[PDB]
Amino acid sequence: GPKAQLMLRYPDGKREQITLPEQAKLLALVKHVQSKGYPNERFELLTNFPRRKLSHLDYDITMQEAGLCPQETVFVQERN
Repeated sequence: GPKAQLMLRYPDGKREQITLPEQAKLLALVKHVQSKGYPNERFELLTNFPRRKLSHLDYDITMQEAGLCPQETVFVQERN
């Protein structure tokens, strides 16, 4: 069925592609980025287009509830 095909763009220039089911919760993505060395307390996720600050959303909602598109580019940014 429907998926969130994600391009992750880390700020050192590393890139990673993952796919999550549309019913996966945002937390899954947050935790994945955390395991890659980018803890939520210091980093936040921003989608390119549409532009969304995912840290402004509750992590317990699903990709579909968050309104993500079938394909997204997610920038990992240091919080400000």
